[PDB]
Amino acid sequence: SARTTPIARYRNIGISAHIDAGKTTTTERILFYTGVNHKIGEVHDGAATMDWMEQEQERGITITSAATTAFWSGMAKQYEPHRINIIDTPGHVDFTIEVERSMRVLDGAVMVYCAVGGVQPQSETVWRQANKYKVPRIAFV
RNA sequence: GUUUAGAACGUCGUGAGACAGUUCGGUCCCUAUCUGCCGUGGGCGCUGGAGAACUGAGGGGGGCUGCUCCUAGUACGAGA
Ligand SMILES: Nc1nc2c(ncn2[C@@H]2O[C@H](COP(=O)(O)OP(=O)(O)OP(=O)(O)O)[C@@H](O)[C@H]2O)c(=O)[nH]1
Ligand SMILES: [Mg+2]
Ligand SMILES: [Mg+2]
Ligand SMILES: [Mg+2]
Ligand SMILES: [Mg+2]
Ligand SMILES: [Mg+2]
Ligand SMILES: [Mg+2]
Repeated sequence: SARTTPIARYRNIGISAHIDAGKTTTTERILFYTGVNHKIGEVHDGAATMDWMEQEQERGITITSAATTAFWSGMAKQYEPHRINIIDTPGHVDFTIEVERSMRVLDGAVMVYCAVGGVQPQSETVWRQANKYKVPRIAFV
């Protein structure tokens, strides 16, 4: 019953953005690259793993906050396998509670942004929710 | 179906009968002369006669559209 991964190698990251900014797409790609999934499933095809719930495969949105983990070592494997507990949160204003609950406990965040339209009405809302809890965040255009 | 002759009901009439009342049953002919049209030939013409290949003035035919997929979850839209 020893420590499998050192606690310094943990990353409690999570995704928050405006609707259709590409949160679920990034997580799907992560899982695939890290080896958790064996295929890439698109969200508008209903085949993304993070949108597990029906009315999420049908409508094409994310409603709940689903938490998974993965092991990433770097491109050229520059470090030991770090464990990332990535969390995909919905970007809609109808589910702001699903961001705040997930950003209560996240150690790090990353604010993904659409390149053609950068800062959208819900981009500012998840930014204020993140700085409420003083979360250190990155940005992925 | 309606629009003959048979019969019956309801109704009307003393009655024969009658009802845009309703019921059952009840003969639909024509070998195409002309025009028209569809085809298919004969004659003559086109200026010596003939065999072929053509040009195109003109005429006719034809012209319908669904559903998916890509563009693209792109434009628009806070979102949907
Ligand atoms: N051209 C292009 N389309 C992308 C890209 N990333 C995502 N999309 C499309 O945008 C939609 C994905 O947006 P999502 O990330 O699934 O929605 P979300 O950001 O996870 O957040 P919620 O809607 O609240 O659940 C799909 O149609 C994607 O194919 C990209 O990098 N380039
Ligand atoms: Mg858009
Ligand atoms: Mg959508
Ligand atoms: Mg999503
Ligand atoms: Mg005549
Ligand atoms: Mg013509
Ligand atoms: Mg599409």
